[PDB]
Amino acid sequence: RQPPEEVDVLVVGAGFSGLYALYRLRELGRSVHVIETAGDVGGVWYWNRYPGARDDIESIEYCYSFSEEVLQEWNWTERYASQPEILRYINFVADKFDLRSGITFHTTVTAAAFDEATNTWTVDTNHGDRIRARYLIMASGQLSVPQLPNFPGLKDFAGNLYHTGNWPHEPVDFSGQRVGVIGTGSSGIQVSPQIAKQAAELFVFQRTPHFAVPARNAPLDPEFLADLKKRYAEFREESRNTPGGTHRYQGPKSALEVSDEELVETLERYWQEGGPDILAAYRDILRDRDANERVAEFIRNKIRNTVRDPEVAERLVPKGYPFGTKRLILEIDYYEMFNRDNVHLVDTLSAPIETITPRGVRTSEREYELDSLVLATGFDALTGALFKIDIRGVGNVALKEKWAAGPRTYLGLSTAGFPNLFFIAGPGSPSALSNMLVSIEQHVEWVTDHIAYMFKNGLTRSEAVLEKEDEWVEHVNEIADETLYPMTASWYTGANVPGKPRVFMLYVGGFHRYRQICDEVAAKGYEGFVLT
Ligand SMILES: Cc1cc2nc3c(=O)[nH]c(=O)nc-3n(C[C@H](O)[C@H](O)[C@H](O)COP(=O)(O)OP(=O)(O)OC[C@H]3O[C@@H](n4cnc5c(N)ncnc54)[C@H](O)[C@@H]3O)c2cc1C
Ligand SMILES: NC(=O)c1ccc[n+]([C@@H]2O[C@H](COP(=O)([O-])OP(=O)(O)OC[C@H]3O[C@@H](n4cnc5c(N)ncnc54)[C@H](OP(=O)(O)O)[C@@H]3O)[C@@H](O)[C@H]2O)c1
Repeated sequence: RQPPEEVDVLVVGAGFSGLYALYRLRELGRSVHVIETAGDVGGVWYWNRYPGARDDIESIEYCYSFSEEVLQEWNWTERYASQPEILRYINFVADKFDLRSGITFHTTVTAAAFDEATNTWTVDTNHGDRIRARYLIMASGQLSVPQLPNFPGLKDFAGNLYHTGNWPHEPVDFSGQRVGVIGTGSSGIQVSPQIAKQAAELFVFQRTPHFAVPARNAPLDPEFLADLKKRYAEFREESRNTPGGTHRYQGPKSALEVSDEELVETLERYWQEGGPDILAAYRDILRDRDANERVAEFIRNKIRNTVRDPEVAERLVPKGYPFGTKRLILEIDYYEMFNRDNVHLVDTLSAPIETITPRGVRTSEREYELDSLVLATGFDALTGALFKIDIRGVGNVALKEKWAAGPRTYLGLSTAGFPNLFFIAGPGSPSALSNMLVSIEQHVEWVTDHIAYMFKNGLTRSEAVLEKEDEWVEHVNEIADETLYPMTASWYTGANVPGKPRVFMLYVGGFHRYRQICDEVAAKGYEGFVLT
Protein backbone atom coordinates (compact mmCIF):
# COMPACT_ATOMS: atom_id res chain seq x y z
CA ARG A 1 0.00 0.00 0.00
CA GLN A 2 1.78 3.19 -1.21
CA PRO A 3 2.15 5.76 1.57
CA PRO A 4 0.95 9.32 0.96
CA GLU A 5 3.60 11.94 0.25
CA GLU A 6 2.00 14.48 2.58
CA VAL A 7 0.06 13.90 5.80
CA ASP A 8 -0.83 15.79 8.98
CA VAL A 9 0.55 13.00 11.12
CA LEU A 10 2.80 10.09 10.36
CA VAL A 11 2.82 7.20 12.89
CA VAL A 12 5.65 4.64 12.95
CA GLY A 13 4.42 1.26 14.19
CA ALA A 14 1.22 -0.86 14.00
CA GLY A 15 1.11 -2.41 17.46
CA PHE A 16 -1.35 -1.37 20.16
CA SER A 17 0.04 2.17 20.15
CA GLY A 18 0.06 3.01 16.50
CA LEU A 19 -3.35 1.43 15.86
CA TYR A 20 -5.05 3.61 18.46
CA ALA A 21 -3.22 6.72 17.25
CA LEU A 22 -4.43 6.00 13.73
CA TYR A 23 -8.05 5.54 14.91
CA ARG A 24 -8.10 8.51 17.17
CA LEU A 25 -6.52 10.95 14.73
CA ARG A 26 -9.14 9.83 12.13
CA GLU A 27 -11.89 10.56 14.64
CA LEU A 28 -10.25 14.00 15.23
CA GLY A 29 -10.48 14.81 11.51
CA ARG A 30 -6.70 14.62 10.84
CA SER A 31 -4.95 12.99 7.90
CA VAL A 32 -2.78 10.17 9.33
CA HIS A 33 -0.91 7.18 8.06
CA VAL A 34 1.17 4.42 9.61
CA ILE A 35 4.41 2.77 8.55
CA GLU A 36 5.19 -0.72 9.80
CA THR A 37 8.08 -3.08 9.18
CA ALA A 38 5.94 -6.21 9.81
CA GLY A 39 3.65 -7.79 7.29
CA ASP A 40 0.55 -7.15 9.42
CA VAL A 41 -0.72 -5.59 12.73
CA GLY A 42 0.08 -6.49 16.28
CA GLY A 43 3.64 -5.36 17.18
CA VAL A 44 4.96 -7.45 19.94
CA TRP A 45 2.09 -9.95 19.47
CA TYR A 46 2.93 -10.26 15.76
CA TRP A 47 6.65 -10.88 16.34
CA ASN A 48 6.78 -12.94 19.52
CA ARG A 49 5.11 -16.14 18.28
CA TYR A 50 7.22 -18.55 20.23
CA PRO A 51 5.44 -21.41 21.92
CA GLY A 52 4.12 -20.46 25.29
CA ALA A 53 4.08 -16.68 24.60
CA ARG A 54 1.43 -15.25 26.99
CA ASP A 55 0.61 -11.91 28.77
CA ASP A 56 1.48 -11.44 32.46
CA ILE A 57 -1.40 -9.02 33.19
CA GLU A 58 -4.99 -10.39 33.37
CA SER A 59 -6.79 -10.44 30.07
CA ILE A 60 -9.63 -8.25 31.34
CA GLU A 61 -7.03 -5.50 32.06
CA TYR A 62 -4.64 -6.02 29.10
CA CYS A 63 -7.04 -4.63 26.49
CA TYR A 64 -8.27 -1.50 24.89
CA SER A 65 -11.02 0.60 26.70
CA PHE A 66 -11.54 3.30 24.10
CA SER A 67 -14.41 1.42 22.40
CA GLU A 68 -17.52 0.39 24.32
CA GLU A 69 -18.44 -1.97 21.47
CA VAL A 70 -15.10 -3.76 21.67
CA LEU A 71 -15.45 -4.13 25.46
CA GLN A 72 -18.96 -5.62 25.08
CA GLU A 73 -18.30 -7.90 22.08
CA TRP A 74 -14.92 -9.44 22.80
CA ASN A 75 -14.72 -12.65 24.89
CA TRP A 76 -11.47 -13.35 26.63
CA THR A 77 -11.13 -17.04 27.58
CA GLU A 78 -8.49 -17.30 30.16
CA ARG A 79 -6.84 -15.44 33.09
CA TYR A 80 -3.79 -14.68 31.00
CA ALA A 81 -4.19 -14.47 27.22
CA SER A 82 -1.89 -16.42 24.91
CA GLN A 83 -0.16 -14.63 22.04
CA PRO A 84 -2.49 -16.19 19.45
CA GLU A 85 -5.53 -14.92 21.28
CA ILE A 86 -4.13 -11.45 21.70
CA LEU A 87 -3.26 -11.33 18.03
CA ARG A 88 -6.87 -12.38 17.17
CA TYR A 89 -8.04 -9.44 19.39
CA ILE A 90 -5.82 -6.96 17.61
CA ASN A 91 -7.03 -8.27 14.20
CA PHE A 92 -10.61 -7.87 15.43
CA VAL A 93 -10.02 -4.24 16.29
CA ALA A 94 -8.14 -3.45 13.11
CA ASP A 95 -11.05 -5.03 11.09
CA LYS A 96 -13.70 -3.26 13.01
CA PHE A 97 -12.29 0.23 12.48
CA ASP A 98 -10.97 -0.38 8.95
CA LEU A 99 -7.40 0.47 10.03
CA ARG A 100 -5.31 -1.31 7.44
CA SER A 101 -6.44 1.23 4.83
CA GLY A 102 -4.19 3.70 6.72
CA ILE A 103 -1.14 1.43 7.11
CA THR A 104 1.81 0.60 4.83
CA PHE A 105 3.32 -2.75 5.80
CA HIS A 106 6.68 -4.41 4.98
CA THR A 107 8.24 -0.94 5.16
CA THR A 108 10.90 0.35 7.55
CA VAL A 109 11.43 3.99 8.50
CA THR A 110 15.16 4.73 8.12
CA ALA A 111 15.56 8.40 8.73
CA ALA A 112 13.54 11.44 9.63
CA ALA A 113 14.59 15.07 9.72
CA PHE A 114 12.86 18.22 10.96
CA ASP A 115 12.70 21.25 8.60
CA GLU A 116 12.63 24.50 10.53
CA ALA A 117 11.61 26.41 7.34
CA THR A 118 8.32 24.55 7.00
CA ASN A 119 7.82 23.11 10.58
CA THR A 120 7.59 19.60 9.12
CA TRP A 121 9.24 16.24 9.24
CA THR A 122 10.53 14.51 6.23
CA VAL A 123 10.52 10.76 6.65
CA ASP A 124 12.35 8.17 4.56
CA THR A 125 11.90 4.47 4.23
CA ASN A 126 13.80 1.50 2.99
CA HIS A 127 11.47 1.37 -0.09
CA GLY A 128 12.54 4.83 -1.13
CA ASP A 129 9.38 6.56 0.16
CA ARG A 130 9.82 10.17 1.17
CA ILE A 131 6.89 11.43 3.33
CA ARG A 132 6.32 14.87 4.64
CA ALA A 133 4.34 15.25 7.82
CA ARG A 134 3.64 17.98 10.18
CA TYR A 135 3.80 15.71 13.31
CA LEU A 136 5.71 12.51 13.81
CA ILE A 137 4.50 9.89 16.36
CA MET A 138 6.92 7.17 17.24
CA ALA A 139 4.81 4.18 18.20
CA SER A 140 7.85 2.00 17.59
CA GLY A 141 7.68 0.14 20.92
CA GLN A 142 9.69 -0.49 24.08
CA LEU A 143 10.72 -4.12 23.48
CA SER A 144 10.91 -4.16 19.75
CA VAL A 145 14.59 -4.68 18.72
CA PRO A 146 15.82 -8.17 19.58
CA GLN A 147 19.16 -8.26 21.32
CA LEU A 148 21.66 -11.02 20.59
CA PRO A 149 23.85 -12.12 23.46
CA ASN A 150 27.46 -10.91 23.45
CA PHE A 151 29.33 -14.15 22.42
CA PRO A 152 31.49 -15.08 19.50
CA GLY A 153 30.72 -17.83 16.99
CA LEU A 154 26.99 -17.38 16.56
CA LYS A 155 27.46 -17.31 12.72
CA ASP A 156 29.39 -20.58 12.87
CA PHE A 157 26.66 -22.61 14.62
CA ALA A 158 25.76 -25.39 12.14
CA GLY A 159 22.25 -26.11 13.58
CA ASN A 160 19.11 -23.95 13.59
CA LEU A 161 19.25 -20.57 15.40
CA TYR A 162 16.15 -18.65 16.61
CA HIS A 163 15.41 -15.53 18.70
CA THR A 164 12.12 -15.52 20.59
CA GLY A 165 11.40 -11.93 19.37
CA ASN A 166 11.64 -12.97 15.72
CA TRP A 167 10.05 -16.37 15.81
CA PRO A 168 9.06 -18.26 12.69
CA HIS A 169 5.55 -18.05 11.46
CA GLU A 170 5.16 -21.83 11.02
CA PRO A 171 5.52 -24.10 14.01
CA VAL A 172 9.05 -25.19 14.73
CA ASP A 173 9.57 -28.84 15.37
CA PHE A 174 12.11 -29.69 18.05
CA SER A 175 11.17 -33.40 18.28
CA GLY A 176 14.11 -35.64 19.11
CA GLN A 177 16.58 -32.70 19.18
CA ARG A 178 19.24 -31.58 21.63
CA VAL A 179 18.10 -28.00 22.16
CA GLY A 180 19.61 -25.10 24.10
CA VAL A 181 17.86 -22.03 25.37
CA ILE A 182 19.96 -19.03 26.36
CA GLY A 183 18.11 -16.64 28.65
CA THR A 184 15.76 -17.17 31.63
CA GLY A 185 13.76 -13.92 31.60
CA SER A 186 10.03 -13.98 30.81
CA SER A 187 10.69 -15.23 27.35
CA GLY A 188 12.95 -18.13 28.35
CA ILE A 189 10.72 -19.11 31.23
CA GLN A 190 7.69 -19.27 28.87
CA VAL A 191 9.37 -21.05 25.93
CA SER A 192 11.48 -23.62 27.82
CA PRO A 193 8.64 -25.83 29.22
CA GLN A 194 7.16 -26.03 25.68
CA ILE A 195 10.49 -27.07 24.16
CA ALA A 196 11.01 -29.60 26.89
CA LYS A 197 8.02 -31.56 25.68
CA GLN A 198 9.61 -32.18 22.25
CA ALA A 199 13.36 -32.17 22.78
CA ALA A 200 15.40 -35.31 23.44
CA GLU A 201 17.47 -33.09 25.72
CA LEU A 202 16.98 -29.45 26.74
CA PHE A 203 19.81 -27.37 28.13
CA VAL A 204 18.82 -24.11 29.82
CA PHE A 205 21.79 -21.67 29.97
CA GLN A 206 21.01 -19.40 32.94
CA ARG A 207 23.15 -16.41 33.91
CA THR A 208 21.50 -14.43 36.72
CA PRO A 209 18.38 -16.23 37.89
CA HIS A 210 15.23 -14.08 37.68
CA PHE A 211 12.49 -14.17 40.35
CA ALA A 212 9.33 -15.82 39.02
CA VAL A 213 6.07 -16.64 40.66
CA PRO A 214 3.33 -18.98 39.56
CA ALA A 215 0.80 -17.67 37.13
CA ARG A 216 -2.03 -20.00 38.22
CA ASN A 217 -3.72 -19.55 34.93
CA ALA A 218 -7.32 -20.82 34.69
CA PRO A 219 -10.25 -20.60 32.45
CA LEU A 220 -12.24 -17.33 32.60
CA ASP A 221 -15.81 -18.08 33.61
CA PRO A 222 -18.20 -16.62 30.99
CA GLU A 223 -20.56 -15.56 33.73
CA PHE A 224 -17.88 -13.50 35.43
CA LEU A 225 -17.21 -11.90 32.06
CA ALA A 226 -20.83 -11.11 31.30
CA ASP A 227 -21.08 -9.50 34.79
CA LEU A 228 -17.88 -7.47 34.30
CA LYS A 229 -19.20 -6.18 31.00
CA LYS A 230 -22.23 -4.55 32.69
CA ARG A 231 -19.73 -2.24 34.49
CA TYR A 232 -16.64 -2.43 32.27
CA ALA A 233 -16.04 1.32 31.82
CA GLU A 234 -16.24 1.72 35.57
CA PHE A 235 -13.87 -1.17 36.22
CA ARG A 236 -11.36 0.38 33.77
CA GLU A 237 -11.61 3.80 35.47
CA GLU A 238 -10.81 2.05 38.70
CA SER A 239 -7.64 0.68 36.98
CA ARG A 240 -6.58 4.09 35.61
CA ASN A 241 -6.69 5.48 39.10
CA THR A 242 -3.82 3.32 40.40
CA PRO A 243 -0.04 3.35 40.23
CA GLY A 244 0.11 0.08 38.29
CA GLY A 245 -2.92 0.34 35.91
CA THR A 246 -4.59 -2.80 37.34
CA HIS A 247 -6.74 -3.96 40.31
CA ARG A 248 -3.71 -5.09 42.28
CA TYR A 249 -4.29 -4.53 45.97
CA GLN A 250 -1.99 -1.74 47.36
CA GLY A 251 -0.96 -3.37 50.63
CA PRO A 252 -0.82 -0.52 53.20
CA LYS A 253 1.61 -2.07 55.66
CA SER A 254 5.38 -2.26 55.88
CA ALA A 255 7.02 -5.53 55.23
CA LEU A 256 9.14 -4.70 58.30
CA GLU A 257 6.31 -3.87 60.69
CA VAL A 258 4.74 -7.37 60.49
CA SER A 259 5.67 -10.45 62.44
CA ASP A 260 7.26 -13.36 60.70
CA GLU A 261 4.03 -15.38 61.08
CA GLU A 262 1.88 -12.63 59.57
CA LEU A 263 4.39 -12.20 56.70
CA VAL A 264 4.37 -15.90 55.81
CA GLU A 265 0.62 -16.22 55.94
CA THR A 266 0.09 -13.09 53.85
CA LEU A 267 2.72 -14.12 51.25
CA GLU A 268 1.35 -17.69 51.12
CA ARG A 269 -2.01 -16.30 50.20
CA TYR A 270 -0.49 -14.42 47.22
CA TRP A 271 1.62 -17.46 46.21
CA GLN A 272 -1.50 -19.66 46.06
CA GLU A 273 -3.59 -17.06 44.25
CA GLY A 274 -0.82 -16.56 41.62
CA GLY A 275 -0.03 -13.58 39.47
CA PRO A 276 2.19 -10.50 40.12
CA ASP A 277 0.12 -8.94 42.87
CA ILE A 278 2.66 -9.94 45.48
CA LEU A 279 4.80 -7.03 44.30
CA ALA A 280 2.40 -4.74 46.22
CA ALA A 281 1.81 -6.96 49.24
CA TYR A 282 3.54 -4.31 51.42
CA ARG A 283 4.22 -0.67 50.57
CA ASP A 284 7.99 -0.69 50.90
CA ILE A 285 9.02 -3.80 48.99
CA LEU A 286 10.64 -1.60 46.27
CA ARG A 287 11.84 1.06 48.76
CA ASP A 288 13.75 -0.62 51.61
CA ARG A 289 16.35 -3.32 51.28
CA ASP A 290 15.41 -5.03 54.52
CA ALA A 291 11.70 -5.02 53.67
CA ASN A 292 12.53 -6.38 50.26
CA GLU A 293 14.76 -9.00 51.68
CA ARG A 294 11.95 -10.43 53.85
CA VAL A 295 9.86 -11.05 50.74
CA ALA A 296 12.77 -12.23 48.69
CA GLU A 297 13.65 -14.86 51.24
CA PHE A 298 10.11 -16.22 51.30
CA ILE A 299 10.29 -16.57 47.50
CA ARG A 300 13.69 -18.09 47.43
CA ASN A 301 12.46 -20.72 49.85
CA LYS A 302 9.47 -21.59 47.73
CA ILE A 303 11.82 -21.97 44.77
CA ARG A 304 14.06 -24.36 46.74
CA ASN A 305 11.08 -26.56 47.54
CA THR A 306 10.02 -26.95 43.95
CA VAL A 307 12.97 -28.99 42.72
CA ARG A 308 13.95 -32.36 44.36
CA ASP A 309 17.71 -32.24 43.59
CA PRO A 310 18.89 -29.54 46.06
CA GLU A 311 21.97 -28.67 43.96
CA VAL A 312 19.74 -27.86 40.99
CA ALA A 313 17.28 -26.07 43.25
CA GLU A 314 19.99 -23.88 44.67
CA ARG A 315 21.24 -22.88 41.18
CA LEU A 316 17.68 -21.60 40.40
CA VAL A 317 17.72 -19.23 43.45
CA PRO A 318 18.15 -15.54 42.48
CA LYS A 319 20.90 -13.74 44.40
CA GLY A 320 22.57 -10.36 44.44
CA TYR A 321 19.60 -8.12 43.66
CA PRO A 322 16.29 -6.99 45.17
CA PHE A 323 13.05 -8.76 44.45
CA GLY A 324 11.02 -6.95 41.87
CA THR A 325 13.85 -4.73 40.50
CA LYS A 326 14.29 -6.82 37.39
CA ARG A 327 10.76 -7.20 36.10
CA LEU A 328 8.79 -9.91 38.01
CA ILE A 329 7.95 -12.89 35.76
CA LEU A 330 5.05 -15.35 35.92
CA GLU A 331 5.96 -19.03 35.40
CA ILE A 332 3.83 -22.03 34.37
CA ASP A 333 5.45 -25.42 35.19
CA TYR A 334 8.98 -23.86 34.76
CA TYR A 335 10.54 -24.90 38.03
CA GLU A 336 8.74 -28.30 37.83
CA MET A 337 10.46 -28.86 34.45
CA PHE A 338 13.85 -29.23 36.08
CA ASN A 339 12.75 -32.44 37.85
CA ARG A 340 12.66 -34.08 34.43
CA ASP A 341 15.52 -36.34 33.37
CA ASN A 342 15.87 -34.65 29.96
CA VAL A 343 16.25 -31.01 31.23
CA HIS A 344 19.58 -29.63 32.31
CA LEU A 345 20.21 -26.32 34.09
CA VAL A 346 23.58 -24.96 32.96
CA ASP A 347 24.78 -22.39 35.50
CA THR A 348 26.82 -19.90 33.42
CA LEU A 349 27.66 -17.68 36.46
CA SER A 350 29.72 -20.60 37.64
CA ALA A 351 30.76 -21.65 34.08
CA PRO A 352 30.59 -18.59 31.74
CA ILE A 353 29.95 -19.12 28.09
CA GLU A 354 33.21 -18.75 26.17
CA THR A 355 31.91 -19.09 22.63
CA ILE A 356 29.26 -20.72 20.40
CA THR A 357 30.86 -23.47 18.29
CA PRO A 358 29.69 -25.25 15.08
CA ARG A 359 28.33 -28.04 17.30
CA GLY A 360 26.87 -26.02 20.16
CA VAL A 361 27.89 -24.00 23.23
CA ARG A 362 31.25 -24.01 25.04
CA THR A 363 31.43 -22.88 28.59
CA SER A 364 34.55 -22.76 30.71
CA GLU A 365 33.75 -26.40 31.83
CA ARG A 366 32.59 -28.19 28.66
CA GLU A 367 31.10 -28.24 25.21
CA TYR A 368 27.32 -28.91 24.83
CA GLU A 369 26.38 -30.27 21.49
CA LEU A 370 23.02 -29.00 20.15
CA ASP A 371 20.86 -29.36 17.03
CA SER A 372 19.10 -26.07 17.76
CA LEU A 373 19.76 -22.93 19.76
CA VAL A 374 17.05 -20.58 20.91
CA LEU A 375 18.10 -17.10 22.06
CA ALA A 376 15.69 -15.65 24.69
CA THR A 377 18.18 -12.88 25.28
CA GLY A 378 15.82 -9.91 25.30
CA PHE A 379 15.79 -6.60 23.63
CA ASP A 380 17.62 -3.35 23.13
CA ALA A 381 14.89 -1.76 25.18
CA LEU A 382 13.21 1.66 25.20
CA THR A 383 15.72 3.49 22.99
CA GLY A 384 16.67 0.65 20.62
CA ALA A 385 14.02 1.21 17.96
CA LEU A 386 14.45 4.87 17.89
CA PHE A 387 18.25 4.55 17.58
CA LYS A 388 17.87 2.43 14.45
CA ILE A 389 16.37 5.45 12.73
CA ASP A 390 18.43 8.45 11.67
CA ILE A 391 16.33 11.06 13.49
CA ARG A 392 17.60 14.65 13.19
CA GLY A 393 16.24 17.65 14.92
CA VAL A 394 16.91 21.36 14.87
CA GLY A 395 20.49 22.21 13.94
CA ASN A 396 20.96 18.69 12.59
CA VAL A 397 21.24 17.26 16.07
CA ALA A 398 21.02 13.39 15.99
CA LEU A 399 18.60 12.03 18.61
CA LYS A 400 21.04 9.11 19.06
CA GLU A 401 23.76 11.65 20.04
CA LYS A 402 21.65 13.82 22.36
CA TRP A 403 20.55 10.63 24.17
CA ALA A 404 24.01 9.05 24.21
CA ALA A 405 24.18 9.26 28.04
CA GLY A 406 20.54 8.31 28.45
CA PRO A 407 17.16 9.46 27.23
CA ARG A 408 16.36 13.07 27.87
CA THR A 409 12.74 14.10 27.61
CA TYR A 410 9.95 16.30 28.94
CA LEU A 411 7.23 13.98 30.40
CA GLY A 412 8.69 11.19 28.27
CA LEU A 413 6.56 12.57 25.49
CA SER A 414 8.95 14.89 23.55
CA THR A 415 12.52 16.16 23.66
CA ALA A 416 13.73 19.75 23.34
CA GLY A 417 15.27 20.49 20.00
CA PHE A 418 13.01 18.00 18.22
CA PRO A 419 9.71 19.78 17.66
CA ASN A 420 6.54 18.06 16.58
CA LEU A 421 7.89 14.67 17.59
CA PHE A 422 6.18 12.41 20.17
CA PHE A 423 7.16 9.10 21.76
CA ILE A 424 4.41 6.69 22.95
CA ALA A 425 4.91 4.92 26.27
CA GLY A 426 8.64 5.27 26.41
CA PRO A 427 11.50 6.51 28.56
CA GLY A 428 10.66 9.29 30.96
CA SER A 429 7.04 8.00 31.47
CA PRO A 430 5.51 5.08 33.36
CA SER A 431 5.75 2.85 30.32
CA ALA A 432 6.37 -0.83 31.33
CA LEU A 433 6.06 -0.10 34.97
CA SER A 434 2.32 0.05 34.42
CA ASN A 435 -0.14 -2.16 32.49
CA MET A 436 0.91 -0.95 29.10
CA LEU A 437 -2.55 -0.69 27.66
CA VAL A 438 -3.24 1.91 30.37
CA SER A 439 0.11 3.75 29.63
CA ILE A 440 -0.41 3.56 25.88
CA GLU A 441 -3.99 4.74 25.87
CA GLN A 442 -3.22 7.79 27.98
CA HIS A 443 -0.24 8.72 25.78
CA VAL A 444 -2.13 8.34 22.56
CA GLU A 445 -5.00 10.44 23.93
CA TRP A 446 -2.68 13.16 25.32
CA VAL A 447 -0.63 13.43 22.09
CA THR A 448 -3.58 13.33 19.77
CA ASP A 449 -5.50 15.83 21.94
CA HIS A 450 -2.41 18.08 21.69
CA ILE A 451 -2.18 17.83 17.89
CA ALA A 452 -5.93 18.59 17.68
CA TYR A 453 -5.33 21.67 19.89
CA MET A 454 -2.49 22.87 17.63
CA PHE A 455 -4.68 22.62 14.49
CA LYS A 456 -7.65 24.21 16.23
CA ASN A 457 -5.58 27.23 17.27
CA GLY A 458 -3.80 27.58 13.95
CA LEU A 459 -0.37 26.66 15.39
CA THR A 460 2.25 24.53 13.59
CA ARG A 461 5.18 24.09 15.97
CA SER A 462 5.30 22.41 19.35
CA GLU A 463 8.57 22.11 21.23
CA ALA A 464 9.53 21.07 24.71
CA VAL A 465 11.41 23.78 26.68
CA LEU A 466 14.94 22.75 27.41
CA GLU A 467 14.95 23.83 31.04
CA LYS A 468 11.75 21.81 31.69
CA GLU A 469 13.28 18.77 30.09
CA ASP A 470 16.31 19.10 32.33
CA GLU A 471 14.08 19.49 35.37
CA TRP A 472 12.04 16.38 34.22
CA VAL A 473 15.12 14.25 33.79
CA GLU A 474 16.47 15.23 37.21
CA HIS A 475 13.00 14.58 38.74
CA VAL A 476 12.78 11.07 37.13
CA ASN A 477 16.21 10.33 38.49
CA GLU A 478 15.46 11.67 42.01
CA ILE A 479 12.28 9.63 42.47
CA ALA A 480 13.92 6.53 41.07
CA ASP A 481 16.72 6.98 43.54
CA GLU A 482 14.20 6.69 46.41
CA THR A 483 13.52 3.17 45.13
CA LEU A 484 15.65 0.10 44.80
CA TYR A 485 15.25 -0.05 41.00
CA PRO A 486 18.53 1.76 40.07
CA MET A 487 20.45 -0.73 42.18
CA THR A 488 20.04 -3.48 39.65
CA ALA A 489 21.21 -4.27 36.15
CA SER A 490 18.07 -4.84 34.09
CA TRP A 491 16.72 -3.76 30.75
CA TYR A 492 15.11 -0.81 32.52
CA THR A 493 18.62 0.56 33.12
CA GLY A 494 20.18 -0.42 29.74
CA ALA A 495 22.49 -3.01 31.35
CA ASN A 496 21.10 -5.58 28.68
CA VAL A 497 23.32 -3.98 25.95
CA PRO A 498 27.20 -3.73 26.07
CA GLY A 499 28.20 -0.16 26.11
CA LYS A 500 24.72 1.28 26.73
CA PRO A 501 24.64 3.91 29.52
CA ARG A 502 23.35 2.53 32.83
CA VAL A 503 20.65 4.90 34.04
CA PHE A 504 17.12 3.86 35.12
CA MET A 505 14.94 5.01 32.28
CA LEU A 506 11.31 5.02 33.52
CA TYR A 507 9.10 7.19 35.73
CA VAL A 508 8.52 5.30 39.01
CA GLY A 509 5.91 7.59 40.64
CA GLY A 510 2.98 5.63 39.26
CA PHE A 511 0.60 5.93 36.39
CA HIS A 512 -2.12 7.86 38.26
CA ARG A 513 0.35 10.62 39.51
CA TYR A 514 1.88 10.84 36.06
CA ARG A 515 -1.49 11.19 34.49
CA GLN A 516 -2.41 14.05 36.91
CA ILE A 517 0.80 15.91 35.91
CA CYS A 518 0.03 15.44 32.22
CA ASP A 519 -3.52 16.70 32.71
CA GLU A 520 -2.32 19.80 34.56
CA VAL A 521 0.26 20.54 31.82
CA ALA A 522 -2.42 20.33 29.09
CA ALA A 523 -4.95 22.39 31.06
CA LYS A 524 -2.48 25.23 31.38
CA GLY A 525 -2.08 25.32 27.60
CA TYR A 526 0.84 22.87 27.48
CA GLU A 527 3.06 24.43 30.08
CA GLY A 528 6.71 23.45 29.41
CA PHE A 529 6.05 23.52 25.67
CA VAL A 530 6.54 26.53 23.42
CA LEU A 531 3.83 26.62 20.79
CA THR A 532 4.04 28.80 17.62
C1 LIG B 1 6.72 -10.97 24.50
C2 LIG B 1 6.32 -9.67 25.28
C3 LIG B 1 5.24 -9.76 26.11
C4 LIG B 1 4.65 -8.65 26.73
N1 LIG B 1 3.61 -8.87 27.68
C5 LIG B 1 3.14 -7.71 28.31
C6 LIG B 1 2.22 -7.81 29.37
O1 LIG B 1 1.79 -8.93 29.71
N2 LIG B 1 1.79 -6.64 29.99
C7 LIG B 1 2.25 -5.42 29.62
O2 LIG B 1 1.79 -4.42 30.19
N3 LIG B 1 3.15 -5.29 28.58
C8 LIG B 1 3.72 -6.44 28.03
N4 LIG B 1 4.53 -6.28 26.96
C9 LIG B 1 5.11 -4.93 26.67
C10 LIG B 1 4.66 -4.41 25.33
O3 LIG B 1 5.74 -3.65 24.74
C11 LIG B 1 3.34 -3.58 25.34
O4 LIG B 1 2.37 -4.24 26.22
C12 LIG B 1 2.75 -3.24 23.96
O5 LIG B 1 2.45 -4.50 23.32
C13 LIG B 1 3.63 -2.36 23.11
O6 LIG B 1 2.88 -1.84 22.03
P1 LIG B 1 3.44 -0.70 21.15
O7 LIG B 1 2.54 -0.50 20.01
O8 LIG B 1 3.85 0.57 21.97
O9 LIG B 1 4.86 -1.37 20.59
P2 LIG B 1 5.10 -2.72 19.72
O10 LIG B 1 4.02 -3.75 20.05
O11 LIG B 1 6.49 -3.06 20.03
O12 LIG B 1 4.90 -2.25 18.28
C14 LIG B 1 5.81 -1.37 17.62
C15 LIG B 1 5.90 -1.70 16.12
O13 LIG B 1 6.70 -0.68 15.50
C16 LIG B 1 7.39 -1.36 14.44
N5 LIG B 1 8.61 -0.58 14.12
C17 LIG B 1 9.68 -0.31 14.98
N6 LIG B 1 10.59 0.48 14.33
C18 LIG B 1 10.13 0.72 13.06
C19 LIG B 1 10.66 1.37 11.95
N7 LIG B 1 11.83 2.01 11.91
N8 LIG B 1 9.88 1.42 10.81
C20 LIG B 1 8.67 0.78 10.79
N9 LIG B 1 8.17 0.09 11.84
C21 LIG B 1 8.89 0.03 12.94
C22 LIG B 1 7.77 -2.69 14.97
O14 LIG B 1 7.94 -3.65 13.93
C23 LIG B 1 6.51 -3.03 15.78
O15 LIG B 1 5.57 -3.80 15.01
C24 LIG B 1 5.19 -7.42 26.46
C25 LIG B 1 6.27 -7.27 25.56
C26 LIG B 1 6.82 -8.43 24.96
C27 LIG B 1 8.05 -8.22 24.09
N1 LIG C 1 4.89 -13.16 30.00
C1 LIG C 1 4.95 -11.95 29.32
O1 LIG C 1 4.14 -11.07 29.36
C2 LIG C 1 6.23 -11.57 28.66
C3 LIG C 1 6.97 -12.56 27.97
C4 LIG C 1 8.23 -12.19 27.40
C5 LIG C 1 8.62 -10.86 27.55
N2 LIG C 1 7.84 -9.90 28.23
C6 LIG C 1 8.33 -8.50 28.37
O2 LIG C 1 9.62 -8.48 27.67
C7 LIG C 1 10.64 -8.22 28.64
C8 LIG C 1 11.96 -8.85 28.22
O3 LIG C 1 11.89 -10.26 28.58
P1 LIG C 1 12.94 -11.33 27.99
O4 LIG C 1 12.83 -12.59 28.77
O5 LIG C 1 12.72 -11.36 26.45
O6 LIG C 1 14.36 -10.47 28.10
P2 LIG C 1 15.16 -10.24 29.46
O7 LIG C 1 14.17 -9.97 30.56
O8 LIG C 1 15.93 -8.95 29.06
O9 LIG C 1 16.06 -11.49 29.81
C9 LIG C 1 17.14 -11.77 28.93
C10 LIG C 1 17.74 -13.06 29.45
O10 LIG C 1 18.85 -13.28 28.53
C11 LIG C 1 20.01 -13.46 29.34
N3 LIG C 1 21.11 -12.82 28.53
C12 LIG C 1 21.19 -11.57 27.88
N4 LIG C 1 22.45 -11.41 27.40
C13 LIG C 1 23.14 -12.56 27.72
C14 LIG C 1 24.45 -12.98 27.50
N5 LIG C 1 25.28 -12.08 26.80
N6 LIG C 1 24.86 -14.16 28.05
C15 LIG C 1 23.99 -14.92 28.70
N7 LIG C 1 22.72 -14.54 28.96
C16 LIG C 1 22.31 -13.43 28.42
C17 LIG C 1 19.78 -12.55 30.62
O11 LIG C 1 20.68 -12.95 31.65
P3 LIG C 1 20.92 -11.80 32.82
O12 LIG C 1 19.54 -11.56 33.62
O13 LIG C 1 21.95 -12.56 33.62
O14 LIG C 1 21.34 -10.53 32.01
C18 LIG C 1 18.27 -12.96 30.87
O15 LIG C 1 18.18 -14.27 31.43
C19 LIG C 1 10.02 -8.78 29.98
O16 LIG C 1 10.72 -8.29 31.12
C20 LIG C 1 8.61 -8.19 29.88
O17 LIG C 1 8.47 -6.79 30.01
C21 LIG C 1 6.68 -10.23 28.80
